[PDB]
Amino acid sequence: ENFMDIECFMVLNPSQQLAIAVLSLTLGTFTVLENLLVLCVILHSRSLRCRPSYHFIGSLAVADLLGSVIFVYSFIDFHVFHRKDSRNVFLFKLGGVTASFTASVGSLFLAAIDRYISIHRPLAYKRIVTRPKAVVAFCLMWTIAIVIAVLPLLGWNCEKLQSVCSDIFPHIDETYLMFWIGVTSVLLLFIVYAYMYILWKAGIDCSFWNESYLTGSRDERKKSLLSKFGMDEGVTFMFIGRFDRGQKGVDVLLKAIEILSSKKEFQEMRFIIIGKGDPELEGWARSLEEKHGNVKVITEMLSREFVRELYGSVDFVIIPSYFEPFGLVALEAMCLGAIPIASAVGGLRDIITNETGILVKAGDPGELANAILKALELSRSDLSKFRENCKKRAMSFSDQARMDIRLAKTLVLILVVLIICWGPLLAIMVYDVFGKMNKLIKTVFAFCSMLCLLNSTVNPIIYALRSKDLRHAFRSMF
Ligand SMILES: C[C@H](NC(=O)C(C)(C)Oc1ccc(C(F)(F)F)cn1)[C@@H](Cc1ccc(Cl)cc1)c1cccc(C#N)c1
Repeated sequence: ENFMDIECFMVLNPSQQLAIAVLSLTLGTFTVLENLLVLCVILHSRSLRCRPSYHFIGSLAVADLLGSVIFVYSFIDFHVFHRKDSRNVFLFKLGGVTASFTASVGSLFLAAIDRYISIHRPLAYKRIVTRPKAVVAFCLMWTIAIVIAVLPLLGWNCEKLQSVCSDIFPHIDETYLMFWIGVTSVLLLFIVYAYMYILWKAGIDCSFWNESYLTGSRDERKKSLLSKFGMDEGVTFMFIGRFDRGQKGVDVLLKAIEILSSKKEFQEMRFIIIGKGDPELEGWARSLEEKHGNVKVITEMLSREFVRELYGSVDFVIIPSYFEPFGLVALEAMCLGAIPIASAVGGLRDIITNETGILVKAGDPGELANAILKALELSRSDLSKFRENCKKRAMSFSDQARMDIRLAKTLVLILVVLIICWGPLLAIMVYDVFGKMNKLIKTVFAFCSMLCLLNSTVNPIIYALRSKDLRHAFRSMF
């Protein structure tokens, strides 16, 4: 019942032991060293240590140290001095490794929130994820992890319970594992949805959402567009988005157009409503079209390059959202000098300032209907400054997001590697508890074990490869 006995898992040559013993210490010590080094680096760096976005690195590196140091201690403690492990020492050793894995998952979860918020709320992030808060998140996350890991030492082992002990690990209760694997498994799933959501929905293409693809005068482009829809020249508001309830507020906008409809000012305005969803709001929106010929609806799926021609041409872009994950429409629109009239939600709060657009109360056709009116009076002066102000700000945001989406991808990589190393092993462990174990499989377990250590090796290296800032902070020493 000794920890890290490869021998209950397979019989070895003296050669293979020799080989393994050498790959083990040399790798183990190596992996201990580089993860120390990672720590000694971020802790000497003012920049790194107490920046929230890089807090997971410090957390992974104690996570990788915890397991690697326990690998190498346990190995020495067994194979060199031949001390043998009591229940509680064994359990403390295993508690060390689970704790490390939990904390790894803990760190990617807390990082994944850090990334969402950094892109969801680019300004407000800096006051939402603050240094003291960041630390308290990590401490809690670590104490939970440590707490879950010590449970077997307080009696949730199979010994103090007398319940079926696992085939795989001595001194431990099988369904305690299931708890521990399940917590971590589901939490992995949410971390993956999370990162995926961020990566499919976040940011824009600054190579494509760019004024420079358009030739001419805005006026000329506007007039040409407007005649393509057989309307005369007139202030042109665009909506593009899902037709739906309580999400992208085309229902709010269709209310606002009926408010204005009677006004004299309305005949001065032009509405281009683009999108699809509810058959009802389409029915409604189509009726407003056949009612007024200064309204124009498009459910026909539209060319992205045309949507850029639109952003390039219309005066205002109307974003009546109840919810806006990453404010893409706004950012694209403004990049091309469309001034945004938008609900004051998510990042729209951070993005639109008083010198770049108009904000309203979500859900309110009256606050919108007036916005539009203020926007039609605003358009009696010149809007060049506004569209210019819009362009840069959006650029700034677009870039910041490109940075923060990069740090996100690093963490996806770190995740993918982490699922890869540990994925097989937990599958096997679940497989072990449930069902029946083999004696081949028992070996590919022991083999897969080492990928736990391997993961701890490669994490420091991709920090190194993937973040200049880590790299530069390390050169600050020598
Ligand atoms: C490599 C360890 N595997 C084993 O102890 C078993 C499963 C007996 O197989 C082996 C396989 C190889 C070795 C050897 F000789 F290379 F060190 C020792 N044991 C594994 C055991 C393990 C325990 C708990 C979890 Cl959740 C995962 C793996 C472990 C031990 C200590 C630190 C880390 C890390 N990072 C990983």
